[PDB]
Amino acid sequence: QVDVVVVGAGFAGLTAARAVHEAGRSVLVLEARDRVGGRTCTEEHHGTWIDLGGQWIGPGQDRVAALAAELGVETYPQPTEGDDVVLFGDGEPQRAPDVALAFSDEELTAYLELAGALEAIAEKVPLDAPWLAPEAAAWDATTLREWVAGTGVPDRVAGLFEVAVQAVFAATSAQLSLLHAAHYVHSAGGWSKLTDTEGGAQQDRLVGGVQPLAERLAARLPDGALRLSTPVRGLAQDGDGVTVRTAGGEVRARRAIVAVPPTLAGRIDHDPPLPPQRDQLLQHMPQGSVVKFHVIYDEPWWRAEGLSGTVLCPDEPIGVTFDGTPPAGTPGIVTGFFEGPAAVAAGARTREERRDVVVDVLARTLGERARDVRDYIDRDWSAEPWTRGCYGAHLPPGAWTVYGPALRVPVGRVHWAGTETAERWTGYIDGAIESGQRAAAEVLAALG
Amino acid sequence: SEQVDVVVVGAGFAGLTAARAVHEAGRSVLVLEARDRVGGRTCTEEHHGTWIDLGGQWIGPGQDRVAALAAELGVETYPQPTEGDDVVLFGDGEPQRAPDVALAFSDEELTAYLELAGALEAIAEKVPLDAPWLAPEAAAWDATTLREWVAGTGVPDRVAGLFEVAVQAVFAATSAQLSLLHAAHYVHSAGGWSKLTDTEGGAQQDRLVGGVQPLAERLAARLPDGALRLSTPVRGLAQDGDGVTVRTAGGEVRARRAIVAVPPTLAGRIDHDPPLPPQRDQLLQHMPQGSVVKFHVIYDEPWWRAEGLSGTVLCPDEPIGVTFDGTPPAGTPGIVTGFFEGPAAVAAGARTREERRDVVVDVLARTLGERARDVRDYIDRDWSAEPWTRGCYGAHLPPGAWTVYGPALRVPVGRVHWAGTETAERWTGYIDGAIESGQRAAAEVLAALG
Ligand SMILES: *Cc1cc2c(cc1C)nc1c(=O)[nH]c(=O)nc-1n2C[C@H](O)[C@H](O)[C@H](O)COP(=O)(O)OP(=O)(O)OC[C@H]1O[C@@H](n2cnc3c(N)ncnc32)[C@H](O)[C@@H]1O
Ligand SMILES: *Cc1cc2c(cc1C)nc1c(=O)[nH]c(=O)nc-1n2C[C@H](O)[C@H](O)[C@H](O)COP(=O)(O)OP(=O)(O)OC[C@H]1O[C@@H](n2cnc3c(N)ncnc32)[C@H](O)[C@@H]1O
Ligand SMILES: [Mg+2]
Ligand SMILES: [Mg+2]
Ligand SMILES: [Mg+2]
Repeated sequence: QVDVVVVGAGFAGLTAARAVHEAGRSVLVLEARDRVGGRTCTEEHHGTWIDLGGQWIGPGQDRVAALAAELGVETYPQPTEGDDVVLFGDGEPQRAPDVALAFSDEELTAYLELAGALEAIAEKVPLDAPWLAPEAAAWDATTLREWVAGTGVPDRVAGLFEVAVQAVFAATSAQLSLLHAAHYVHSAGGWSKLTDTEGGAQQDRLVGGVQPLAERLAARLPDGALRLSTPVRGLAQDGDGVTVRTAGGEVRARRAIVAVPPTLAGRIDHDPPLPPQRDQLLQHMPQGSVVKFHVIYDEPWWRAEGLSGTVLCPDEPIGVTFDGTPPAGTPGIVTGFFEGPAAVAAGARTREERRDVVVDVLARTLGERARDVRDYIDRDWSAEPWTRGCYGAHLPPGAWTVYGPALRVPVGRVHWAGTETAERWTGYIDGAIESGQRAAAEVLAALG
Repeated sequence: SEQVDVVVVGAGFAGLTAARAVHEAGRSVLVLEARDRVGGRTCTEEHHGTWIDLGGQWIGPGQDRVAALAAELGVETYPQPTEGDDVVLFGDGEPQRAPDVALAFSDEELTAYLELAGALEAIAEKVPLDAPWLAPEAAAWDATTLREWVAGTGVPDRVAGLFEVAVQAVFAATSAQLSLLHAAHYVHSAGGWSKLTDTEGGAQQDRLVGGVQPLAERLAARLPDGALRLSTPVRGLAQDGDGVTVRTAGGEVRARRAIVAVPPTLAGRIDHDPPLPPQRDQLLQHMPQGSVVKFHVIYDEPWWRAEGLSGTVLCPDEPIGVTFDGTPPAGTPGIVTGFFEGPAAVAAGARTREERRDVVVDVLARTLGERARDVRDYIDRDWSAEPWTRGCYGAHLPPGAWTVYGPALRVPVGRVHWAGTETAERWTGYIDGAIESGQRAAAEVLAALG
């Protein structure tokens, strides 16, 4: 009987396991995949790292910053310089030193007042208990889209905001409760923290990619602690401990930490069954929809034309793009996303069809050289059986107030981690690390 | 390990309807059922010398499949009691008695209610029953909650309040949780707002003598010996070019095709190899089941009848929104049937049976009167706590789900086909729709074998 079994070797499960180990307790980590990292995933292509999952860290994300400094992983900055390209409907593409400058003064004022009003709501939502916001009932009964419509902003401001909503949540403003969106904004420290490159969540990348950071963290566990390719099928508990059922047999432990996405946590055969509020909470925490891609060129040819590699095209299937080129300055990479409904349409299509859509948008925005592609690499996170959607879960109207209170509460000897249980930077790597520290501290107090 | 033409997962009305159709067409069939019984979301226990329907209980006009099955298998109906005054208790003031609930409203309020139901029916008729995502305004209707749509109409507070009671009693969810497209499809599927909410002439018109689980048991008895396997949950469903391998705790069954006939949330928990396509997996994440605790309060006699009361109370501002006289034809024991719905169901499910009893008796004491404290017994079921349902009455879809994920609802995944009330075109969410879905999935499987 080990002291603690951890289900999942993402940043949450690995953080919890390392904290249990460092306190002197025995720990086993059971991971479904043949690798650690979960929603972070890095492959070597064209002599560099391709981050197919989470890739960016930014100011305010102190837990991931500290971990990367501890384990010796250096950062490099997201490129910021050169003209962004903005494309509206059937128009001609517009080059601007920033996205902002493609909108009128009145439009920019309406956008900043809309963001400001969402921040003023956010600041009233308690990070540990969104259901205890003074206006929780009203805010939980309203979609973000209904709230945006009630502000009277112009069409183009609503469309620009919607690009930002889809880029952050991997879901439309109609899918999200206003209470969910407000908690998320509060959790990150503001709308600028979510949407900015410099000063925001997209500021910095990790040299070598993110999955090798998770690997360095797993290398702090003793040999024998990690079991890969070992999906957890069942989790039983009684007065004396827990029993974990796998295809290849059973593990006995005193306590468990389940650190997987909510929809996957619900699919485990729990004995006794989870209490009904927690089962229905997981039914009400759907994962987002995102296809992430990297278009590979021999060189970042856009930079010589004075372009950043960032395109903003509210009427196209892809959202914002980014220059994904490593510090070596080759190969050239354009990074971007299909989000929400576009991700679901694109996921039903082949890699080749997705390639063709992306290359066509870039050809009409960055220029005709976009057609001279070396390679196109993508990942539909909704098709990953051990994730079933990126970036993370969202909550539709009525879920946070009625089912939300069951989010973190241990069920007997079973404790919960994962980015979706974080108070700060929920949905991000930094939040996953928070959640593992919290679950470890709970289990260590319970064993003692 | 055993080999058969068709394996059916689940012995609700959908799985049993399918299994019987496959059997009668001359194919070999196994039915694997997780529980030690058939019936699923229909469940009947014997208490106080009568039947207690803990699950589905009513059938009404326009439900032709369940009416035909009951007649075929010799199950008689009895009418839901209609007579006596209903009691309406609004957020303010004393309880009002009226020969019908509508008489509790002002003329302005009744007009507003009927115009709101009529405007919803007009939208509902434009929603194709086979493909709600092909409605001409699907994108707009799928982006709006039913609550937002109601707010836009400008009806008075008491009208929104009563409409909310009906919404929660029909969907086991609040108007905020539901897309307008979902609600509208459901209304079209039933044949209108009256069909959903009426007793006489609607879905609550009739009961089955003996209760509903005996009907499911008579349907299971139409299968050959050895076809039904109770207490056999399905854990895994592996498929290849030639068949499907069904994994249970103790073994495996090999079939040519499978019909999975379980609630959407439980279908998604089965270990599929290859994994389900992403649109389908994400649709199941967007099909949460409702939240209801159903109760029967037992009295020696239906005492409210001697006071000229129907035993129906309507309370927009109480944890119990609606009740019915549940008394069997013999006239004893007296029964008051009712529901905790939505947020009230989740709050009540966290408390004990005795605590839920004391909430119900408090509402009934203030509406039916003092004799409501003279309880012989109290029987209830939290359908959210049932591991093989995880919420009644059925799934609903939040905003954005029908147009983006919805097209994957019925489409087979190789040799795995889908049944259940949630896949029905007509009377979706009812026993009638469970039966439709079983006939459809059997016809599909029989056409694809040859
Ligand atoms: C997918 C993605 C995520 C992402 C993003 C872009 C995409 C396409 N961009 C990000 C970014 O640039 N910066 C950032 O900070 N975050 C970004 N995100 C989100 C981020 O990747 C996630 O928040 C974070 O990685 C989540 O970590 P957590 O540890 O909470 O969850 P996980 O990585 O999903 O790990 C769960 C592990 O459990 C395994 N699994 C699942 N089920 C089982 C069972 N039954 N048995 C055993 N193991 C199981 C998974 O395989 C996984 O390893
Ligand atoms: C619960 C409920 C339902 C209900 C209602 C009141 C309540 C509290 N009132 C209704 C009414 O008065 N009239 C009516 O027509 N319907 C009413 N409803 C809804 C109705 O009960 C359902 O629509 C209908 O019964 C649904 O039937 P279906 O056949 O589609 O589904 P099921 O009954 O849930 O059966 C599924 C079976 O599958 C088994 N199961 C689940 N998972 C597994 C696995 N993994 N392996 C094997 N078997 C599985 C279940 O145990 C169940 O038997
Ligand atoms: Mg810039
Ligand atoms: Mg009447
Ligand atoms: Mg019609």
